[PDB]
Amino acid sequence: VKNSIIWFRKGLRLHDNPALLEACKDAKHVYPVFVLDPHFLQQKVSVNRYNFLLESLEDLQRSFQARGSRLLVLRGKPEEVFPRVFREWGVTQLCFEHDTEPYAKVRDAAVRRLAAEAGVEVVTPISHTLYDTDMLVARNGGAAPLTMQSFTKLVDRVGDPPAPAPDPPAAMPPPAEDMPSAAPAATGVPTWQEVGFKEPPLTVFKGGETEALARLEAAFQDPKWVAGFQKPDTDPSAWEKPATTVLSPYLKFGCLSARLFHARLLEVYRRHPAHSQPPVSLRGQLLWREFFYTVGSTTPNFHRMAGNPVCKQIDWDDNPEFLAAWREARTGFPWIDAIMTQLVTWGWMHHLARHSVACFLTRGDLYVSWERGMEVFEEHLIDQDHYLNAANWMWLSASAFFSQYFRVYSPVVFGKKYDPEGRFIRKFLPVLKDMPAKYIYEPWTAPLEVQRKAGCVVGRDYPAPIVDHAVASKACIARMAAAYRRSK
Ligand SMILES: Cc1cc2nc3c(=O)[nH]c(=O)nc-3n(C[C@H](O)[C@H](O)[C@H](O)COP(=O)(O)OP(=O)(O)OC[C@H]3O[C@@H](n4cnc5c(N)ncnc54)[C@H](O)[C@@H]3O)c2cc1C
Ligand SMILES: [Cl-]
Repeated sequence: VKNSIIWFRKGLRLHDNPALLEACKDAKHVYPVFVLDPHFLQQKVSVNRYNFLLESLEDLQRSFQARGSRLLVLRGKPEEVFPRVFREWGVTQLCFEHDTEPYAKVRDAAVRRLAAEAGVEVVTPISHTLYDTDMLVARNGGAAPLTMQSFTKLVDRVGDPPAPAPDPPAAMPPPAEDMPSAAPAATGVPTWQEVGFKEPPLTVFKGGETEALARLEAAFQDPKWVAGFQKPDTDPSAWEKPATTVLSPYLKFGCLSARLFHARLLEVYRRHPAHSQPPVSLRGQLLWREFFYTVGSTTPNFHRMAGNPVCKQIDWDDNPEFLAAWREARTGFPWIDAIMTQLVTWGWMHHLARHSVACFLTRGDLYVSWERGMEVFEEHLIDQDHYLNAANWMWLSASAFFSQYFRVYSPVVFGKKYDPEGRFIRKFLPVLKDMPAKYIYEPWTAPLEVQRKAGCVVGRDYPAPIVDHAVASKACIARMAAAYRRSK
């Protein structure tokens, strides 16, 4: 008989899941498993993203119960849990979605060896990315493209991505009862207070495949907005109704299928001939994700500066004071401090909002390494993706892909062109709520008489700007110009 396990790591969804489909076929029992490490908070992880995963597990649990099944959240390390349940459950097949992250390769290669000794067939279809990334590299001549222009020419030569896999059956083969390691008391979906966190999450985006599909249909309700989407023209200050899809946390965890997203976009494009093209279109946004996955999975030390052959070696400053002020949203620039407050409360910011704080920390003002800023985003971003966070931090620091280090965003003017009244600043920095709009971006320029009436005296309620932007930017550009010469 066939008893199989569908191991969830990414791909927390039932739609477009070829690993689930293979696990249920001709199977008498199916064991849906997520492997949790209860000592994860003991070694980095804000409660905003960890609860987003827990909410995603509760969504899989309810979807499995409605099909006569149950989600099994096992505790411990994978290599120490699977050899036990392989024999206990009589497993003959193990299926999980292929991942290309560094820890994933060394982890899944060990689980494959443990399954081989147990006589367990391993099936690992590709469904997290649009394409087989190793196939794109093979078709390009054995090397990943380093420009988006060439990458777009490659995927259009390859053709369309595979269509989304059909939905699973209405009822699924259930796990065998009275199995000890599958007891409900030891295989439940925990909450955030149970895993060590002591402060509740404040993010407004709830996890789960159902929330992913609900936000998907929300974006596609205006088909002309989807067809004419241009990423650089979106508004970073819009928070009540974000100017972009806000599907990044659901794509990172696999709550939403990228191949379903791409398939729905083509349906619109076929009925809208003047639709936008890459790299500014919505489809182009998915190809940016596919671009960085293709390069990141083929570049050693892609998350570091040293040993990274694609990254430029720049003499960044070791400045804890500048990092601590930038990390704690006390820079003195309301536009920057507000985006860093949205980071720690929501775990998500608009793409150009991340441009402002990444440029300010790296090549624009403080000249701190992008690795330090990536570590901060890794803690708070609910969409933190190993290959996307690193690639865009290297982009913004002009260390890879992007080299126009003369383009420096102003922490004063960049937000003014979208939000002159500064409602984005007043929302996330309520201390500046009563400041007139003339000084909302430069409160230190307000007269003392006005600062006292707003309840916001600079230096007492809101800090003074840590640096003069005109002085700091002129120094960073010169240091980058020296580095870009030293780099030959
Ligand atoms: C410093 C910095 C760090 C970043 N770290 C991450 C990260 O860890 N995880 C992450 O998902 N994105 C990251 N990005 C990219 C980008 O800011 C977000 O992907 C985007 O803002 C998410 O909003 P959205 O889902 O509405 O995107 P949309 O504009 O609606 O795009 C849809 C999808 O396309 C993908 N996408 C969009 N822009 C990019 C991009 N520039 N690079 C790669 N994929 C993209 C995402 O999967 C996103 O869900 C980072 C950007 C910066 C500047
Ligand atoms: Cl600007």
